[PDB]
Amino acid sequence: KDISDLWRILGRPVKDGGYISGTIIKPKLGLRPEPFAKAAYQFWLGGDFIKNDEPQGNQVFCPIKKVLPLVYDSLKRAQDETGQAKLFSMNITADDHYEMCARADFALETFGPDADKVAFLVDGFVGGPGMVTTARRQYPSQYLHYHRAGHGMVTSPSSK
Amino acid sequence: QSNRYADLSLKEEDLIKGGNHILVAYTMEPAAGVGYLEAAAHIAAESSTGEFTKGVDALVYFIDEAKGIMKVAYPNDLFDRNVTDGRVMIVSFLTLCIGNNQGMGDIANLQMQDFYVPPRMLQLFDGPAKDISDLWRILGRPVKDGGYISGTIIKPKLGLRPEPFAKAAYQFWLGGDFIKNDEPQGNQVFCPIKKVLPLVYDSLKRAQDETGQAKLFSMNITADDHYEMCARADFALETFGPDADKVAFLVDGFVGGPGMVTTARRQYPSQYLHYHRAGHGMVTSPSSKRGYTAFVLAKMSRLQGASGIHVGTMGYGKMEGGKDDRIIAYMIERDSCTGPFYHQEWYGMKPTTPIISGGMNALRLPGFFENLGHGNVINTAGGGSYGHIDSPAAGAVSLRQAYECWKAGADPIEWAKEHKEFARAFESFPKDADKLFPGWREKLGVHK
Amino acid sequence: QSNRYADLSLKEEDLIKGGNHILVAYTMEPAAGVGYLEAAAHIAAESSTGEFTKGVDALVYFIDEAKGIMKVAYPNDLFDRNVTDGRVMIVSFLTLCIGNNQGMGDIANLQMQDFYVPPRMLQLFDGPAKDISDLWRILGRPVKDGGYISGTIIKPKLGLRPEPFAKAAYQFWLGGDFIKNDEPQGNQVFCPIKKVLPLVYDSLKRAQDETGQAKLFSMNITADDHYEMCARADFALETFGPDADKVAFLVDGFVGGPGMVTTARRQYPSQYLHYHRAGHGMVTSPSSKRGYTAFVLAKMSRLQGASGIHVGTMGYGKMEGGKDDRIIAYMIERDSCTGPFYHQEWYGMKPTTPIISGGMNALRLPGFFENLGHGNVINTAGGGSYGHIDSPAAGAVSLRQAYECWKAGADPIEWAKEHKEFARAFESFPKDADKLFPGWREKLGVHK
Ligand SMILES: [Mg+2]
Ligand SMILES: [Mg+2]
Ligand SMILES: [Mg+2]
Ligand SMILES: [Mg+2]
Ligand SMILES: [Mg+2]
Ligand SMILES: [Mg+2]
Repeated sequence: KDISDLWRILGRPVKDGGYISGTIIKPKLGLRPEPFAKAAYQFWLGGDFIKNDEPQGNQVFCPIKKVLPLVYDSLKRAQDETGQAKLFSMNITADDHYEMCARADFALETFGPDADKVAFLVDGFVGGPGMVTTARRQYPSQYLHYHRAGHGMVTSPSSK
Repeated sequence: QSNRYADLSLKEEDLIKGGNHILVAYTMEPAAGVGYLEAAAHIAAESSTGEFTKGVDALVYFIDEAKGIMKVAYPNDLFDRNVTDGRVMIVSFLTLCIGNNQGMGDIANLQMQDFYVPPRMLQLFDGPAKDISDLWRILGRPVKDGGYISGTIIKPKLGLRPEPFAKAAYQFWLGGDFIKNDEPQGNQVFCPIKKVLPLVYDSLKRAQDETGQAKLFSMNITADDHYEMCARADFALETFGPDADKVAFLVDGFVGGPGMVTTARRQYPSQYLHYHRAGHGMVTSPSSKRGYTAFVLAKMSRLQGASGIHVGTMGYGKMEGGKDDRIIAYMIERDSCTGPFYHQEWYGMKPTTPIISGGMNALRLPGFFENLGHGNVINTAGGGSYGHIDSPAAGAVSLRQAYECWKAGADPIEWAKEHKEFARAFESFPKDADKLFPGWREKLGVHK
Repeated sequence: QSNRYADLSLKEEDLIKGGNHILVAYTMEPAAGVGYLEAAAHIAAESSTGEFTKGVDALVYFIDEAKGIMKVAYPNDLFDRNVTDGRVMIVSFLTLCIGNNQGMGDIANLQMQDFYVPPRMLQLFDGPAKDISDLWRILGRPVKDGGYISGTIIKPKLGLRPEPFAKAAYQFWLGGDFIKNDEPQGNQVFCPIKKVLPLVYDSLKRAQDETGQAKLFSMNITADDHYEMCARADFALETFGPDADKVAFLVDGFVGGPGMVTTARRQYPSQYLHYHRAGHGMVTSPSSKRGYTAFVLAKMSRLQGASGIHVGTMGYGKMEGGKDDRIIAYMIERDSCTGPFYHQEWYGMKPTTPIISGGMNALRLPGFFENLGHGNVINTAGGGSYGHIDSPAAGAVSLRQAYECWKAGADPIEWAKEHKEFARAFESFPKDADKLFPGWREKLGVHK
């Protein structure tokens, strides 16, 4: 998958479809499910693309089973009111391959008729090639979002 | 029913611009004593809903009683969606648009000629994951307009034992690119998969090492049981090991159904998916007034995710086909094309390869290419290869030389004077040679 | 080709006794200028092998040019076998016997009318794992000749939201046994499976508790993706919990293909498998000379492992069907039966249920039962139920009373005098009442 697939969803030219506006919800960690979903709705009234912060997943103060259905409600509501398609990039990073697949499966099931609009975020540098390939090979039809958190430990200009 | 399920004043332009309907154009003849509109309206009802329900009613928006045409608008929400991933399914399209309406007592006949898929529905189909450019890449040819891929089926098509089958494969690959199983050959007791497939791989390696060119094999994994299909696929890829990317999966998609096509497409997306349409003639024949056409079948296959599909020889060989079938190729390979009734934008969906088979040879190809406008095809020529007087390999070469001839805009008779295999094809198919190139014997210095 | 692929001196009796061939009988018409035998022989070649190879050649053993009949013997070894478990596959039967031969240029038309399966091939087909006796058992009726199972489809067939759909189910189940999804209804956005199915189960429980009788539900699990089918099936069984054995799985087997049927059959053998033949008319229509007949389709479904399959109303309703279609029911339900061309022994293979749908009501049933010879059927009567003047439940009761009437050999007019629902069916379908039972108004004391 590539950006043209996102352009297509957004109703923009699949060639040179241009700028895709997005954000991370603030604060990046700590918001409860309802506050998080409300913020997502508010942004989507104007923007295209929302992604989890890199560490945001299934913390006890914001469980995936609670927040994700609320986020989808926000996506549906924003789509209905704006008449424009919206995109969500969910973090499925996890040590266990089957944990990744559990989050991915639940996400697609939750978003139902809009499941093609769910991108999968993977912390690929810190997570390693195993996690990237898990998303790529088990869910090739979902846009794969590589987050490079940690990379600076070797990619920094000061690094040799 | 006419009042509810028909609105002949709707503008097709608006229905298309709206993007809220799949449109379908049929040929239709009502039973004796049945009015044309009441028949069309009844079909629309039986093909949809039989106060909220009115919003998803299928609507007849056009009829031409004189020409026997009817067009129906199907609201997108009618079509089934996966609970797993929300994607639409072709079986739902078939069920609604060409299911029960094929058995209605007040309808003499009904056949789908064309359909329009709006942007959102298109976004929710799988589409192909591989295409001919992936094969060109392997073969070391341009990923854009890489051109003709020579191929064949081993002869006899069924009955060869493992060692004989593998030897024939080796011999062809010395000259050609592409070999495929015949549509019914799989794991018959006289040629078990576990025996023949490792031998076929040995032949592929030997041919690759000796020619210095990559080779391709399309294996039949068609089976009732999903897990049988996966068993064959897994074994094939393991067997071919470092060359496993060169294995295409052949599926008898018409008789096998959408279930089998999707099994290959979704479980092995990184393998070229070869749709074989064996059986299709039972509804696509020119004499048929039921089901759907070859064009409709091919367009559906692209949505299903076929990397390539058989489209016939377009009147330049045997079987039932004509020169106008080139539109079938255009619809599946182009990003923008106009069918018999609907213009279709594909919005970057990968192209499905037109696969040519059934009575072609080096002499017929120039005319075929001229009609089509290009040679970006896979041609599994059984007769064109084994029919060559010298060898199956020479036959494969003659086919490739025929493409190079046409591409260069050269004279076939003069091209033959500097290409032995091509020249020998004249003597291999003298009846075709006399028709297409009268006087060739004198010009090429061949016996009377 | 005639010399190799035809032996018209072979005795069919020997071919059957040998048990080494699947025999197939076709209607066939050759193209203009083509001899009948050369056409038949060519079909045999294209449908098989195209010194060892000769042993697996398909052979034309009979032709009748005047009647346009041909019969072919297919050696058993031609047919594909699972590497996983050695079983044969119906898709192989279709590929060989009705695949490429449907698109041959020298053949005007070709349709399968009947086929014979020898003992060993029969042993290697799945066959059904469940049948009507399993439903009779649940309903507390005799597992032998348990008789008529009343059913329906909810109306409208598509468009109802979850709560409305479930309420309609409850209302019908107060009088009837069996409800099924319409062939295209699944997980549309206006009636998601996760929403409606739990509500349907509540209705089933409520109806069971109030009537003290068990109820049955047939859910559509048709889908392109094998794992989507399994997702729907798993969710359905979990939802119905302690009543999960009462869930049948409906598969659109004709448009869906053998892959989908086998997914249900092999992954959920303990659930009654309901084969819906939507789309079949594109080849089975009386006007069709291609593909195969309804009889052939039904006989195949039994081998595939369908617990039941739609067979139509046999001329006692709408659509395309006739009284002679009762042979279709006989072939799938009996252990020993003679088709149009071949006698078949089933050697204890479970029977596939003839499922009746399309224009039946309480008044038409007595004639239908008389023609068939029994009422061991599932009847999903849409019109017969909702068409009842009182209620869908009353309609279901009237249908059951019609069977009890016929079974008792009673007079329908007199039977009505002691069965209110049945009597009210006369007023519900007055046009049928006038035809079938003239003078009923006077006898039943009904208004003019
Ligand atoms: Mg961040
Ligand atoms: Mg550096
Ligand atoms: Mg073939
Ligand atoms: Mg036609
Ligand atoms: Mg129906
Ligand atoms: Mg016929």
